[PDB]
Amino acid sequence: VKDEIVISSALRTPIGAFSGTLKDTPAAALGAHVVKTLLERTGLAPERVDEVVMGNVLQAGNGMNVARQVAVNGGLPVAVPAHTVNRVCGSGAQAVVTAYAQIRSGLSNLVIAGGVENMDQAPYLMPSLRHGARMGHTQALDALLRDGLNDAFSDQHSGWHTEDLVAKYEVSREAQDRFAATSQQRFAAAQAAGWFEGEIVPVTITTRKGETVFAKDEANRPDTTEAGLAKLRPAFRKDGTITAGNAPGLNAGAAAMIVSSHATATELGLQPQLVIRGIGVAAVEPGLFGFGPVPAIKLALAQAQWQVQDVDRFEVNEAFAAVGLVVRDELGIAPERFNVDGGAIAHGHPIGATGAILLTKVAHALRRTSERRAVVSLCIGGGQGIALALERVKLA
Amino acid sequence: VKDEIVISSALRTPIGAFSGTLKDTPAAALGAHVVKTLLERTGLAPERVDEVVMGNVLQAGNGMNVARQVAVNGGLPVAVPAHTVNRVCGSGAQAVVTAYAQIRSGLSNLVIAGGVENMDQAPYLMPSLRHGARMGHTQALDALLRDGLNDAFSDQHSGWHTEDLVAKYEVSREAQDRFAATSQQRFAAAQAAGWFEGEIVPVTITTRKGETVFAKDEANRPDTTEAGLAKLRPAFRKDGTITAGNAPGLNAGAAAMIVSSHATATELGLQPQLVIRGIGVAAVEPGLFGFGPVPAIKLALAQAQWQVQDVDRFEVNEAFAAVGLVVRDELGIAPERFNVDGGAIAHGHPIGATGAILLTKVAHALRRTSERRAVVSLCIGGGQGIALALERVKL
Amino acid sequence: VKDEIVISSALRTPIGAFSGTLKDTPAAALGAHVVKTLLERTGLAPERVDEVVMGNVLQAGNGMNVARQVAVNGGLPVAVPAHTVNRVCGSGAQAVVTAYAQIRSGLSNLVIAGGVENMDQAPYLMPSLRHGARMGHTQALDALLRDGLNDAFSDQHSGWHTEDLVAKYEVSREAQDRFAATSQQRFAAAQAAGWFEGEIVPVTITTRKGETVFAKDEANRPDTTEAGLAKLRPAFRKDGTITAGNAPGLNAGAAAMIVSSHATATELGLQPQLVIRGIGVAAVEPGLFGFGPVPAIKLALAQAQWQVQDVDRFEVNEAFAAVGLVVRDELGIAPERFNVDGGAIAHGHPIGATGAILLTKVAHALRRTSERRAVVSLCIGGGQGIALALERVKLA
Amino acid sequence: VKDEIVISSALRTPIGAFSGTLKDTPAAALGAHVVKTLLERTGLAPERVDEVVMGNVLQAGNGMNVARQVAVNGGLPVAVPAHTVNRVCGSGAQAVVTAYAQIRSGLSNLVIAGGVENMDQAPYLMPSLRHGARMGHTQALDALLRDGLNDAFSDQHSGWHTEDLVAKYEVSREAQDRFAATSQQRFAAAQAAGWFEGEIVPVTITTRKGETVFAKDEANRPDTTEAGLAKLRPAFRKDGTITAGNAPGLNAGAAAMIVSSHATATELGLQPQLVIRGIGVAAVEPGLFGFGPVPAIKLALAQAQWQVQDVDRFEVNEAFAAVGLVVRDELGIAPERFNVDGGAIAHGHPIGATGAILLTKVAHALRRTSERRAVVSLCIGGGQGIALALERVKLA
Ligand SMILES: */C=C\C#CC#C/C=C/C[C@@H](O)[C@H](O)CCCCC(=O)O
Ligand SMILES: */C=C\C#CC#C/C=C/C[C@@H](O)[C@H](O)CCCCC(=O)O
Ligand SMILES: */C=C\C#CC#C/C=C/C[C@@H](O)[C@H](O)CCCCC(=O)O
Ligand SMILES: */C=C\C#CC#C/C=C/C[C@@H](O)[C@H](O)CCCCC(=O)O
Repeated sequence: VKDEIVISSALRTPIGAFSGTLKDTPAAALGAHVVKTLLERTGLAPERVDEVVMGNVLQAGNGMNVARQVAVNGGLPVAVPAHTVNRVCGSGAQAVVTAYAQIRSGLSNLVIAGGVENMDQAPYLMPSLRHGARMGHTQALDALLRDGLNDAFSDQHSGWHTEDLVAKYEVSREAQDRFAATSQQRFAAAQAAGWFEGEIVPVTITTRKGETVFAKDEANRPDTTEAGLAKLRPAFRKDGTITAGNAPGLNAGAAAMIVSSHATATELGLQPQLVIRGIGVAAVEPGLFGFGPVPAIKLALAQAQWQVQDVDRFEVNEAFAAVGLVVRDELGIAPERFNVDGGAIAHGHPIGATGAILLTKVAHALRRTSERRAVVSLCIGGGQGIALALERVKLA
Repeated sequence: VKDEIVISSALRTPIGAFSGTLKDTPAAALGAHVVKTLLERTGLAPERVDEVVMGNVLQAGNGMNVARQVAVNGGLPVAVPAHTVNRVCGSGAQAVVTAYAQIRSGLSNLVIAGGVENMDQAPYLMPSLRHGARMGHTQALDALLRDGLNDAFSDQHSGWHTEDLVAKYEVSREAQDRFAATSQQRFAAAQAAGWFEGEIVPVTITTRKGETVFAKDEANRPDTTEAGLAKLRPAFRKDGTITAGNAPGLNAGAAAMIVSSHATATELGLQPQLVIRGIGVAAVEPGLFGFGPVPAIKLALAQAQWQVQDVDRFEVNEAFAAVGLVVRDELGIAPERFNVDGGAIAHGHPIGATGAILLTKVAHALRRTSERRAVVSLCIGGGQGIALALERVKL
Repeated sequence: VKDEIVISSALRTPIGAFSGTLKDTPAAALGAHVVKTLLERTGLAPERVDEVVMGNVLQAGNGMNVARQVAVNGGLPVAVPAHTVNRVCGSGAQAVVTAYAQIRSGLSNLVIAGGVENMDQAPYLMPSLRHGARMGHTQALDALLRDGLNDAFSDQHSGWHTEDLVAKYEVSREAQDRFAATSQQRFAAAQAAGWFEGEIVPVTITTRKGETVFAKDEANRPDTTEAGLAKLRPAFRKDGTITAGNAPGLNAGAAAMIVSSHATATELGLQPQLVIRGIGVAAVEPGLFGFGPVPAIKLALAQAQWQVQDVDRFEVNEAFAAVGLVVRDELGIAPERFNVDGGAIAHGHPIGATGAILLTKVAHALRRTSERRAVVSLCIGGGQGIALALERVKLA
Repeated sequence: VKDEIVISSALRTPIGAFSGTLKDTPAAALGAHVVKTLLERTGLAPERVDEVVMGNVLQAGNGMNVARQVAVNGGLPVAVPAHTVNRVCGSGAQAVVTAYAQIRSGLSNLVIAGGVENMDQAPYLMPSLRHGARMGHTQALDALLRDGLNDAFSDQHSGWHTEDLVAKYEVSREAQDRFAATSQQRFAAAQAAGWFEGEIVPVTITTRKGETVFAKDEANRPDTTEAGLAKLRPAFRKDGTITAGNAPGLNAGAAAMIVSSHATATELGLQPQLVIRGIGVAAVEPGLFGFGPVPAIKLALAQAQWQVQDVDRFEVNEAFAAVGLVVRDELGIAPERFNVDGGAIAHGHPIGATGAILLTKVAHALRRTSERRAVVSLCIGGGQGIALALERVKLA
């Protein structure tokens, strides 16, 4: 058990809205700020960090190796190596899985793992500029669609594919809007109660006329109602059910945490928040966007030797309200135990950071509630799912 | 021995030149072709593949998750998960290290790992197109520079930084050109002897006029001489030493291999080529581009409990001739044991595939020569190094 | 006197600000709207229009032959030919000079002449996209700079060259700012008195949420003060004097008028506004941006057999406050007779339309004041000037 | 005879192929070279040049006022004014008409008129780059299509519209290919006989390894046969008749000449080549691309008091073989008098220069053959036509 792998000091920036407060702040700078703050608050000797692993999906234009920028600009010694992982919308949780594997295999003793993303900062791409278009009009591609949200096999948006999940599982528009309004209401009430203050580190943004201290999530809509959501038009198919109100936005943020054995965390005076009891990574047909969390959660629960009913809360990414409903109802999870404090429809989905954001949220929620067992899971894009089974570590 | 981690069936495409035969073939398609060929030749049951891990540096414009495209278009079942790693010029070796860690930690039993890159296919980037340039001229950035070759902290080319390595270690232009000419001569003789045929899988490219069967490396320059290299102008600093002739090109290629325990490989009827005996990952100041292999090799050798003199061959990426000379000389390696069959100055440096290409090269060279111990190492970009200590597995 | 060449029915749109009300309305559409309104108000038989000539500088992206689009989309019969002229910032006056030449040479009897511009609608240019950039970063050029405001020989902005005019004529910063503040004051007072209502035709702009009727100039800055202008930084040279406050903006608009002999105008029931008594086109060194009006005015006055002191008002384009001061003081024009109702620093400089706008302003101002003699003149860019000497025609 | 308007010293570059020898040489540099050579060969006193007028269609990216660049870099004194005209594919002939109107109206006494174009050098346009694309892919437009070859009302290529002319006049594919093969054969034989050497001025192109002297037209295909043309696929409509072999290419070149009264040319020691006896400019429905030369020719002939049978040769631009056939057969012109030495299918169509190239060709051909009367005409784009009726002037 001393060899159990634990997460300590999980922290996140607030999440920016599209064209919002973080629109001019690169993803790697958001990560560097979290890492700098984590080092400050823990007092961890920076030389005890063996590697930095960061998730980031839209690497275009972010410069050589985002994770190395996070590490060096986060103030770690230049001797700390770093690399960037991409499992699309699961990347921030993949970074933690990568850290687990490096610790259990003996390659590292302590890793800073997390993820970063800023969708406004994703550039446009000009595939014909290197060797020429020659004659005739040519296209400039939005990288957030080409590398992040469109399926690589069909070139259709993930939301377009999710309409086929909607049809297969008969998920009504009204159920999606009810779930979305509930996510907004749960999130706003938790935010108002101060429940996210412990996990959020403020970022100071410098502008022309001055400075903004960005300290609280800004992308949520607390006035959302089922009635207002029913006014909206479908976003991905003319006859569809998915709208801008029952899907997350295009967001920016970062989160990071310390991954180590429990023995190492105790030795260094850290306070572990969660032990990783199981990991699942699964894949399905790419067109079946949204279902991957079901087999991945089953794998993670098998490794943990837990059943669904043993779990106090599930935190499953709300890539679309439809995905949350399908996963919840396929696994038979109680609605009061699913995305308890709201999810990405409210707070935003900064794709390569969201898995780390969900781990951070669970670390702090279990501390507050004294719940013992949680599962974090995300659909990937391209037909994959990732899940972690997590248990609270008591305060020593 | 059961749980030693081994590499089996390492294979690679030939390496394309800049603006060359592979210029219209995406990196993910190159990887898919190697993986399809690997599955066909080994007869490995596709359901035994637990994950595909691919290195790729210039992910811009390649579509969602290059590794998943490699896996699915390589013909693996959609149930095989996949993810893409980026440790810059070490990414293809990082994929193998990631596979090692997944197997030793129990997350996987068998992984297909490798790397892919196509520098011609890297797009240009327009940072001001989303929200507008408003007024005044604006820049379109070459992604291969912004995301691959320029340092992220200084925005200078890696070759500009390597001039400071050259100055610190007093690496003469004459020695850089001697090393580059030797790499071309060694590679040309090995290619003519057929020494790369076993590791290469041909790729058929469909063009306007018909089909080209691309079957052998095309980027080397057998016309290279030291006298010719001495005439070239410096590429990165006015009074510099690094030129287009003592640096590799901007290349395309892919390589992949099976990583598993030795017991799993024997059970499934594979023929292991190499056992991973040590892994080193190190970092230094970003400005000291090129030195990273020295500490990384020392880490890998310490894990293997080998000394430099025990190693039959070192395969260290020739990111510039100057880097090869510094690493060789600082570790005291004999020149006949350093990049024995030539290196990237001759064959090319498709950045995210090169580490997997070098592992492939060593797997086949140790089989041919019966040498026992090798080290593969690459500098990263950004001040890092990766190294693996590798031992031949008998037939 | 029957064969004298006259201007009738001069009209203009209001002038839009940069990123303002006309930002989505192409220059050719602005011209079409003026031409359609001119035809409706005059009742001119459309078959009597022999040609349409329009000035336009930033032709990039406007589609084949802007003048033909203005004519056809303005409702003229397809049998009316049309062509587009470019003498940079003098293009809208050049269109009238071209019309004069076609009528006096017998090629035409009646021409609709004017100019159009919309600086927001100027695209960016990618010179390397056709045949490729190959390797290394490449530039996307702002067409308004490449084709409109930068000198073609030096690639420096016209405002950079004007700093040498400032140094040659010892034009103080304080005098430039006084001239700019006075232009704003004169314009704001004339606008409030209703003096621009007769020349302006409103344009209705359709948007997502509805419609805007754009009916009055929007680019002026009536709360400009000399003290506020003194705080601004130089725009073109570190140690310069020209700023954003003593130069016009980047504007959009159109203007058009009928040009014919006097006999033809009377025959067709038009009411001539001005007779063209002299035309001057001159050129000087490109680096001497701003001086061209001086020799051009002298040529136009020589043709008209007038002296400077015979002229009731000069309307000289305020490309920069410094140009207005140099031209006024070199010719010895009384300040109360120079840009009497304000100029482009206040109302805007939609480059290819401005010459037609100034002719329109003078036609209406002389009608209102009963002044007899005026001169319109503009510097061009590239070291040229254009001028017309104009006399009021009494009502029939 | 005194005040008749004459053309002297007409000269042209050779015409470059698309992606050919002139691909790196701006249009304005081609014109400056012709003007410099014209001044050197005639010995004309540069102070006697009153204006430079140049046609140019694809002005995007060519810098401020192409005609002023031609004049200044051609070595004329900076005191010579200049402006650029755009009547699409008739621009180079429009520059001569503009010069005629300025001389007859008394604005000028001697003008250098011509046209320039380089289609390789036309840039791509990015309409969304100024104010952003926000989200989603966006288009980069080829300026040669947007501003030169596509109709401004339909956005279809001029060749697509010409398929309707083909259908209206029942112009068979076999006839189009016969006309195109004959144009190639006539051009190749005339070129081999040396008949274009007198009008061409060589251009020296500086390249990597050294210098190329470009001295002869390169875009023609002397091996063209009717049987080879029959194999080609239609270029503009799937069921079409127009192919890359019965249409011109995308070419580069320049041409210029001196325009003055006959008395002025004699006074200055020039040798007039042609007198302008009639000018016609006509317009028709835009969709009837290609028919415009018919009414324009009729107007020019009426001005000259000539009929078709009085004309020794017609030089009508081969915008497509179909256009040449329709114009020839509607006017009843003898086939051996229509495009006698070949036309643009063979030599190329550098759009803004072609009208000036055709005038140059006729000036030299009439001198060689002692023919007396010729007509030059071009379709415009957008449903217009321009024509000039021209008579040889004897040597003094
Ligand atoms: C791994 C994968 C995934 C995914 C996803 C998703 C979310 C899509 C929402 C996005 O399309 C949203 O509707 C955009 C609204 C932007 C509106 C604006 O321009 O402000
Ligand atoms: C991880 C890092 C790295 C690195 C490196 C490198 C190689 C650079 C060589 C490249 O600059 C080469 O000189 C380009 C020549 C291209 C010439 C052409 O346009 O054909
Ligand atoms: C023929 C020639 C000319 C000319 C001229 C001019 C005016 C230049 C003013 C322009 O540079 C102005 O300062 C631009 C301000 C725009 C600020 C914004 O982004 O809103
Ligand atoms: C004013 C008007 C007009 C016109 C016109 C025209 C000519 C079009 C020929 C062009 O479309 C040709 O097909 C282009 C071939 C280029 C092929 C290549 O890429 O090399």
